[PDB]
Amino acid sequence: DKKWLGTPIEEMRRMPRCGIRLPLLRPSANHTVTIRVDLLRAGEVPKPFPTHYKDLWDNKHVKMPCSEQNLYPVTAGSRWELIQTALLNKFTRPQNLKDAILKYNVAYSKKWDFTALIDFWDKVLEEAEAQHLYQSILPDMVKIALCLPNICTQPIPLLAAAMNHSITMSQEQIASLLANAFFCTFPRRNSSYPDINFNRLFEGRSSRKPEKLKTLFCYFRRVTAAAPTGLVTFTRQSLEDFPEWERCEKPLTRLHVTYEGTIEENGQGMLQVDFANRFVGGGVTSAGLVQEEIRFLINPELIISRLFTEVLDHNECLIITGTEQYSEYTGYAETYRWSRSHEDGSERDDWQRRCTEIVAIDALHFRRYLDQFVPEKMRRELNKAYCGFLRPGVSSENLSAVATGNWGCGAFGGDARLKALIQILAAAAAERDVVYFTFGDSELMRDIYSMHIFLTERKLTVGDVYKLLLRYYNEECRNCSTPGPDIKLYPFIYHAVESC
Ligand SMILES: Cn1c(=O)c2[nH]c(SCCN3CCOCC3)nc2n(C)c1=O
Repeated sequence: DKKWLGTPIEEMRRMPRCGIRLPLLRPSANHTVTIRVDLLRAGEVPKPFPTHYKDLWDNKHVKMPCSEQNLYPVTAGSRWELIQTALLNKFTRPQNLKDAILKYNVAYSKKWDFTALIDFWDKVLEEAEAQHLYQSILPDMVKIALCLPNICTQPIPLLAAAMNHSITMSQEQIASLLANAFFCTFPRRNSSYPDINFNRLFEGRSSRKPEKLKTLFCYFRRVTAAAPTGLVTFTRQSLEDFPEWERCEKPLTRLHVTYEGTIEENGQGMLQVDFANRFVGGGVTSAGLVQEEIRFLINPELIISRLFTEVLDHNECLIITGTEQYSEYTGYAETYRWSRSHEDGSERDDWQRRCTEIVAIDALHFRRYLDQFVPEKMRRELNKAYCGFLRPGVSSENLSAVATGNWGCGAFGGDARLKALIQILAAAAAERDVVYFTFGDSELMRDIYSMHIFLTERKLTVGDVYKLLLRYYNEECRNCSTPGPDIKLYPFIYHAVESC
């Protein structure tokens, strides 16, 4: 019967109700703001700041395709002029789009296959859909792409490793950048940054990529029919000092656990976990189509983090506030399908950001299952999750619940019961409640609930629980000679505590 256990999801903190009154939006040394704050108003397209395009071409900023320093061999010609000449042509067949994109990517004319784009256009779309694509949608995408210098007038700093820095930009500015990415215009991007140009979406024989392209075109149709009016903030967070887990005397926090529902639909206004790759967005611009890549497709503004976010080190995360949902879907991986357009009904905060906060935290990939019970590996996951959850200088009553699930399970080989306890401990340390979605696994729901209430009723601290994890390693894992231990973790914990 029972679809959820624990604290009712209704009793969990959410944005905007729980939120602090935001300080005045303004640029600072650690906050790049690319719009006119004095003109930011509800329901109005933000005005770029500055008024005129300013260029930086260096190792600390995005290399813009419209830079006068973006050159091609002829003597040197302007590659931005070449990109205009190429893209300002009628498309009537997918070959025409391939040929356009290759005019300014000539070194890749042999290497970039467009099979998936061709299949999408010719073999997946209805003839009327394809018509609307080349008559309306692609020309509008070209125009927003070519408007980049008037839209993205302010250099965009890279969120490099170890930087604690935020970029607040307009949804409109993202749209212009993403249209550039579609047309593969970002220079020098073809090794510690994710791919941004969309060339791999077009290549190879694929059933996933046509569905990816349906999802992205749904977005591009929307933001070219009418400019979106809000802002999005991208924050890299890198922590210097981590808890002494074994000494942590904080209590556990509340838990809601359910096998029905999704982070994105049922965790509205909560801190939504992206089960991330350390290259944020994972295989979104290529073949990947599981939880991170789906989120990045239905909220495509997340993709632009790939333009400027260096690969995450162990102590870092990326926090994205304000992305809008444009699509709905069913399935995942081989069964993923674009369903329909989604009208996002989220309220906006006082910076006109959708009240949607997503954190990219990358779990480790465990080729050997027992490796993840090694203390250094448990601490690594605790500290990553803690970095993703913690908000320095916010009171606990202003913190939404964490909406998450089986982080690093699936391809990464994580143990769901261990990872649930790790996230429960990290959340407790960050003074946040947990909303946990087991994604149809009703046994796992009961198991996590049963363990959580056992530890709470016995008033064990974060430290008490961590020590029991160390016991489990030392007694059942360390000198274990088979692929799996003799005794499972939760049974071990119950016996260890009930024995006291
Ligand atoms: C809680 N949760 C998920 O676990 C999830 N997984 C997927 S894709 C398939 C892979 N997963 C299967 C469950 O283990 C995580 C790996 N999409 C998801 N969404 C939207 C979600 O809300």
